[PDB]
Amino acid sequence: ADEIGDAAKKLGDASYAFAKEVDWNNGIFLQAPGKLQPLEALKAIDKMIVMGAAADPKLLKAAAEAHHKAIGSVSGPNGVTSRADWDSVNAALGRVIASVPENMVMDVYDSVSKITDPKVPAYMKSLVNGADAEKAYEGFLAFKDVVKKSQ
Amino acid sequence: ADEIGDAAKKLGDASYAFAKEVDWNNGIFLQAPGKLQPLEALKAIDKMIVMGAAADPKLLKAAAEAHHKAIGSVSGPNGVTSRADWDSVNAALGRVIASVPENMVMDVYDSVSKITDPKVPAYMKSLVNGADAEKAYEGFLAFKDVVKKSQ
Ligand SMILES: CCCCCCCCCCCCCCCCCC(=O)OC[C@H](CO[C@@H]1O[C@H](CO[C@H]2O[C@H](CO)[C@H](O)[C@H](O)[C@H]2O)[C@H](O)[C@H](O)[C@H]1O)OC(=O)CCCCCCCCCCCCCCCCC
Ligand SMILES: CCCCCCCCCCCCCCCCCC(=O)OC[C@H](CO[C@@H]1O[C@H](CO[C@H]2O[C@H](CO)[C@H](O)[C@H](O)[C@H]2O)[C@H](O)[C@H](O)[C@H]1O)OC(=O)CCCCCCCCCCCCCCCCC
Ligand code: CL7
Ligand code: CL7
Ligand SMILES: CC(=O)O[C@H]1CC(C)(C)C(=C=C/C(C)=C/C=C/C=C/C=C(C)/C=C2C=C(/C=C/[C@@]34O[C@]3(C)C[C@@H](O)CC4(C)C)C(=O)O/2)[C@](C)(O)C1
Ligand SMILES: CC(=O)O[C@H]1CC(C)(C)C(=C=C/C(C)=C/C=C/C=C/C=C(C)/C=C2C=C(/C=C/[C@@]34O[C@]3(C)C[C@@H](O)CC4(C)C)C(=O)O/2)[C@](C)(O)C1
Ligand SMILES: CC(=O)O[C@H]1CC(C)(C)C(=C=C/C(C)=C/C=C/C=C/C=C(C)/C=C2C=C(/C=C/[C@@]34O[C@]3(C)C[C@@H](O)CC4(C)C)C(=O)O/2)[C@](C)(O)C1
Ligand SMILES: CC(=O)O[C@H]1CC(C)(C)C(=C=C/C(C)=C/C=C/C=C/C=C(C)/C=C2C=C(/C=C/[C@@]34O[C@]3(C)C[C@@H](O)CC4(C)C)C(=O)O/2)[C@](C)(O)C1
Ligand SMILES: CC(=O)O[C@H]1CC(C)(C)C(=C=C/C(C)=C/C=C/C=C/C=C(C)/C=C2C=C(/C=C/[C@@]34O[C@]3(C)C[C@@H](O)CC4(C)C)C(=O)O/2)[C@](C)(O)C1
Ligand SMILES: CC(=O)O[C@H]1CC(C)(C)C(=C=C/C(C)=C/C=C/C=C/C=C(C)/C=C2C=C(/C=C/[C@@]34O[C@]3(C)C[C@@H](O)CC4(C)C)C(=O)O/2)[C@](C)(O)C1
Ligand SMILES: CC(=O)O[C@H]1CC(C)(C)C(=C=C/C(C)=C/C=C/C=C/C=C(C)/C=C2C=C(/C=C/[C@@]34O[C@]3(C)C[C@@H](O)CC4(C)C)C(=O)O/2)[C@](C)(O)C1
Ligand SMILES: CC(=O)O[C@H]1CC(C)(C)C(=C=C/C(C)=C/C=C/C=C/C=C(C)/C=C2C=C(/C=C/[C@@]34O[C@]3(C)C[C@@H](O)CC4(C)C)C(=O)O/2)[C@](C)(O)C1
Ligand SMILES: [Cl-]
Ligand SMILES: [Cl-]
Ligand SMILES: [Cl-]
Ligand SMILES: [Cl-]
Ligand SMILES: [Cl-]
Ligand SMILES: [Cl-]
Ligand code: NA
Ligand code: NA
Ligand code: NA
Ligand code: NA
Repeated sequence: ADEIGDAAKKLGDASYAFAKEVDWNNGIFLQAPGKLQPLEALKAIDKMIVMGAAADPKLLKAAAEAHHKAIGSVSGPNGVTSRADWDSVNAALGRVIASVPENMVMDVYDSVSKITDPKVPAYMKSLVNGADAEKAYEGFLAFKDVVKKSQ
Repeated sequence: ADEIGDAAKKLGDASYAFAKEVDWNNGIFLQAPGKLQPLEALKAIDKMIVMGAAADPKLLKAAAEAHHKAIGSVSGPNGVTSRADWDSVNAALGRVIASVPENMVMDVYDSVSKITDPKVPAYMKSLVNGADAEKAYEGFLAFKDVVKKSQ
């Protein structure tokens, strides 16, 4: 057990209503988030590959295993995993993020932002309960503060 | 040095002409290979996640690093990496494949086949020199025999 695990449980209280509202079977998530821009996108994927190579390999393995278990508990019409497996996934991903230098995490976020159309966040929020999305985001801000303190 | 490395060099002789002919900047590769089928596709990604969790973590790390180096040597109008980095990537991926039970590799191939339209291979081959694609595939068959002997 660890502090990220405890934090993931609070994050799940704040964000699982939102995860139940996303239609994870929507084909939109295959599309580029805006205009396809292969050279910029490759720049972003390069930042994620650098980060994956820096991350703790045991924690990457645990995060993959958490996703395989989460796929097993998908139910209902939106393809949402169980509450427990949602928390499991979030904690495992928090641990990975805490295992790499903060610059490498920020380089991913900045490089993905560069290819994401400014309309995309509002479009996604429009598909769910806006108050539940805001609740989930405030959850995330609290969770990443625990992540940074392990990092 | 190892036998997969030696095998990757022979594979590169057989397949680098083909890699130079693919337009790696074509946006088609973002599309589903046929009809979008999220539940079947999730089944396939589950097989790949199970395989990623089983793979040797040091060899996964080395394979990520090889891709970051390959991104750095992309040149020309098709986005092809250097000959050296092509071989590097292939060897590193061969090592990963050799680190997991053969059933897990076959489960990925069968699960991806299920979502791939039968026209897709011929469409992709039509974009390159067909003789060079055949040369690359015969290269692959030889390479996977060395991979299986390390597995
Ligand atoms: C064939 C190959 C296949 C490979 C495919 C790879 C896929 C690549 C691309 C897909 C990802 C992008 C799509 C969704 C965007 C979701 C993020 C978002 O909606 O974000 C919404 C935010 C909204 O802006 C925020 O809005 C906030 C609003 O807060 C205010 O209001 C709040 C409301 O509750 C709170 O009260 C809060 O306290 C208060 O201050 C603040 O102003 C913040 O400063 C501001 O950042 O936009 C921002 O962050 C702007 C930056 C957007 C970055 C977008 C993505 C996130 C970055 C890394 C993701 C990792 C990699 C993704 C790839 C796959 C992973 C494996
Ligand atoms: C937002 C989330 C983002 C996530 C996205 C994830 C992406 C997922 C899907 C994309 C991948 C599919 C697209 C391309 C298909 C390419 C494979 C192919 O063209 O294959 C062409 C072959 C042609 O058939 C073969 O054709 C051969 C022809 O050989 C003959 O002719 C030859 C000619 O030289 C030789 O002479 C040879 O000796 C002689 O026997 C034989 O008949 C073989 O038995 C027969 O299998 O088709 C076959 O294999 C049929 C099976 C097709 C399987 C397709 C893919 C390969 C499977 C695993 C790939 C790994 C995962 C991909 C995902 C990403 C990876 C990280
Ligand atoms: C272990 C390796 C791994 C696997 C096997 C895997 N992922 Mg992830 N993965 C996703 C889907 C996915 C699917 C369908 C799936 C199927 O198996 C997987 N993944 C699997 C997307 C939802 C998502 C990429 C697209 C994306 O960012 O969509 C927004 C993210 C969502 C809805 C997840 C929940 C996030 C918060 C807890 C709650 C919501 C807050 C807010 C309202 C919206 C986000 C704001 C943002 C600024 C924080 C994703 C991530 C991400 C990561 C990372 C590191 C991973 N992954 C890793 C993996 C993000 O940072 C990254 C991430 O969330 O960045 C914030
Ligand atoms: C280390 C983790 C990793 C990273 C960071 C990564 N890949 Mg891969 N990755 C690809 C692109 C890619 C890009 C653009 C890219 C950007 O950075 C990356 N990847 C990055 C696609 C070309 C490809 C998935 C789509 C796909 O299969 O397209 C066909 C494959 C090609 C052209 C690669 C060359 C293959 C042969 C040596 C030569 C050609 C023979 C024949 C004419 C056609 C294929 C026949 C097939 C039955 C063998 C891919 C693979 C694959 C794997 C695996 C394990 C990986 N990856 C792994 C990664 C396939 O098995 C898998 C694979 O090749 O299966 C055969
Ligand atoms: C081999 C293998 O298994 O790989 C695995 C690799 C990983 C990394 C482990 C993995 C993973 C995670 C991944 C990739 C996550 C990707 C998330 C992508 C989210 C994409 C989104 C939000 C895309 C869009 C596109 C939109 C388009 C919006 C608009 O165009 C629209 C409508 C109309 C315009 O007028 C205006 C517009 C509003 C602009 C939008 O609003 O959003 C996974 C899945 O496990 C597969
Ligand atoms: C060895 C191997 O196999 O590796 C494989 C391993 C994987 C995992 C499969 C793999 C992969 C994928 C990877 C690495 C994905 C990386 C995800 C990074 C996500 C980063 C995020 C979300 C970062 C941020 C930063 C943010 C900052 C927000 C704020 O600053 C803002 C704006 C304004 C401030 O006022 C407040 C603030 C709130 C501070 C935020 O909001 O989010 C890959 C590439 O395949 C390689
Ligand atoms: C088709 C289908 O059905 O798919 C099904 C597939 C599944 C898997 C079964 C499934 C599921 C679950 C999924 C997708 C869950 C996704 C969870 C994503 C979690 C992401 C996390 C936590 C990312 C981060 C990034 C962080 C960054 C933190 C920092 O940068 C920040 C901010 C500020 C810096 O100063 C300090 C910092 C610390 C560096 C962090 O702290 O955390 C579902 C829903 O059922 C759909
Ligand atoms: C070859 C093939 O077939 O592969 C298949 C493989 C899969 C895995 C099966 C597959 C899949 C599924 C995938 C990747 C699912 C990914 C889902 C990502 C969902 C992202 C969402 C919801 C994003 C947001 C962003 C939001 C932002 C909200 C706010 O910022 C806004 C506006 C303003 C403020 O208020 C604050 C805020 C509240 C922060 C929101 O509210 O939501 C797919 C697509 O089928 C293809
Ligand atoms: C977060 C992050 O960084 O994730 C990283 C995760 C990884 C795994 C590390 C990673 C990787 C590798 C990946 C995903 C490889 C994916 C390869 C996909 C290949 C897709 C192909 C061939 C798609 C098509 C679609 C076609 C459509 C064809 C047709 O419709 C057409 C025209 C007309 C119809 O009449 C008939 C038709 C002919 C049917 C086609 O012919 O082919 C990467 C890139 O590093 C990103
Ligand atoms: C911990 C962590 O981060 O994990 C992350 C790690 C990664 C790597 C990023 C990641 C990923 C992606 C993964 C696992 C991808 C897996 C790729 C598997 C590829 C398998 C292939 C091509 C298999 C085959 C089998 C074939 C058989 C062909 C033949 O039998 C045929 C027909 C007929 C016979 O007569 C002759 C024959 C020739 C014998 C073939 O031709 O090809 C993921 C999911 O994100 C998790
Ligand atoms: C947008 C852009 O510019 O992107 C740029 C991105 C890069 C990275 C810089 C770049 C590049 C290079 C790339 C993509 C290289 C891709 C290489 C893929 C190699 C895949 C390999 C080896 C897969 C396998 C699968 C195997 C399976 C073997 C078996 O199952 C088989 C058969 C039969 C079983 O009985 C026994 C077995 C042993 C189990 C194997 O043995 O090997 C490029 C080109 O520049 C494009
Ligand atoms: C959000 C965002 O923007 O992400 C971006 C991220 C990236 C990485 C920048 C990105 C990218 C690039 C990607 C994934 C590139 C993937 C390329 C895959 C290429 C696959 C090819 C060539 C496949 C084949 C199959 C063939 C088959 C030929 C044969 O079987 C045939 C018919 C018959 C026999 O003769 C034998 C044979 C000879 C075997 C062939 O000949 O070729 C992209 C798309 O821009 C999106
Ligand atoms: Cl506890
Ligand atoms: Cl571009
Ligand atoms: Cl470790
Ligand atoms: Cl040697
Ligand atoms: Cl479906
Ligand atoms: Cl090891
Ligand atoms: Na460790
Ligand atoms: Na479960
Ligand atoms: Na090892
Ligand atoms: Na190089």
